[PDB]
Amino acid sequence: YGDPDQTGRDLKGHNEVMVRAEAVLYVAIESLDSFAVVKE
Amino acid sequence: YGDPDQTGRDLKGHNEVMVRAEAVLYVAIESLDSFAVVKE
Repeated sequence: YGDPDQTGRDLKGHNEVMVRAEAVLYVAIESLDSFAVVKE
Repeated sequence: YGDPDQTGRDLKGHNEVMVRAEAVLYVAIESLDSFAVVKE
C-alpha cells in the first residue's frame, strides 16, 4: 500500500508492489595518518 | 501506510509512523435555564 519514493503513483492504483531494503549503520574513522592510497 | 494527514507526504516515503485516536460522540442539552455561569 501507499506511495513510497513519492512520485505520485499509488501501489493499489497501478497494482504495482514495492520492494524495500532498509538498513541504518555507522562508519567511524579514528585516524588518517595510517592509510595509504594508490591513484592513477 | 498511506497519507492520513493529507499533506502529500506519505508514511513510507519519509519513514514516519502515524499515531491516531478517533471517537464518535454526541452532546444534547434538554434546556439552558437550568445552568448558571460565574463570569469574570
